[PDB]
Amino acid sequence: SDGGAQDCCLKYSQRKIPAKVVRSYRKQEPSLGCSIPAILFLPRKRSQAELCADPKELWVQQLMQHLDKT
Repeated sequence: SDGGAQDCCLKYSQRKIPAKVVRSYRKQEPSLGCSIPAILFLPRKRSQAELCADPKELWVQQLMQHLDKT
């Protein structure tokens, strides 16, 4: 949105983005923002911004474990 991202989760996973091509994720504060946390995908590529994904998906949940590992 013009000004930033006010609404929780800017985009949803229309494509499947593996933890191989992303380095880390970004957590969405679920207390002040929205009751459900969000997983932001920060890819190795920087052509796009942080893409939010639905973390209830198994693959996103799996990525969390790889991506948290630095």
